[PDB]
Amino acid sequence: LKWNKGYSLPNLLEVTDQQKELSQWTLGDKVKLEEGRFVLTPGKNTKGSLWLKPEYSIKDAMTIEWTFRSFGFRGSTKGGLAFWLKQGNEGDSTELFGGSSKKFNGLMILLRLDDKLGESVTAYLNDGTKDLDIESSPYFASCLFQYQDSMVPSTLRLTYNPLDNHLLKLQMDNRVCFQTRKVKFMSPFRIGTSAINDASKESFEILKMKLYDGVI
Repeated sequence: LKWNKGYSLPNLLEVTDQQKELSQWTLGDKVKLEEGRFVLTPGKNTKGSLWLKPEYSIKDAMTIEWTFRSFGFRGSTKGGLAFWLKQGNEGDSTELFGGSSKKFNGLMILLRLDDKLGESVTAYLNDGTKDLDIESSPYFASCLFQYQDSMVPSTLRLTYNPLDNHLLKLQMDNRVCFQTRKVKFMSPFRIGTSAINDASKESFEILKMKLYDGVI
């Protein structure tokens, strides 16, 4: 019924000791906690990431909820915000939305201005044996979704139940974006988010993150 504190962000507003309360998280590149939320991309042409340090081992089912926003810029850009669920064998690199090597094993859910859909969520699967090329390489699922330049946060909710033959549901603001059974590897995996902006200074921000050891 309750969230796994070990694989969640603490209440960020209530954070008094950054070191202790975030000890399970790796802050990558330019990410900074400012006035109750993480700003992934606080400056012009910056990147930033939040990754859970411990790998997660699903028991029966799992729910991840990220609360995020993009503030300060509406217009054309190559920048975007990614949410990750990826198997091990690291070797760092941030070429893919401040978060990964073009070559990876797992799921990348991207909020960006897609050249053809516009503002959207697009979901990508890679198996570790290829270079994901955002233009060529296909997404397996998507929805149109307005995120640019809003103070009002959005919630991405990923539910996954291996016991229901790997049903994965992605909701945005409690509205279904997609459901699928094509994502199956979830063995332990790493959970995180990353973003990159450009000179227009889009501010990609994380306000909350909870993992639950079940479907809600």
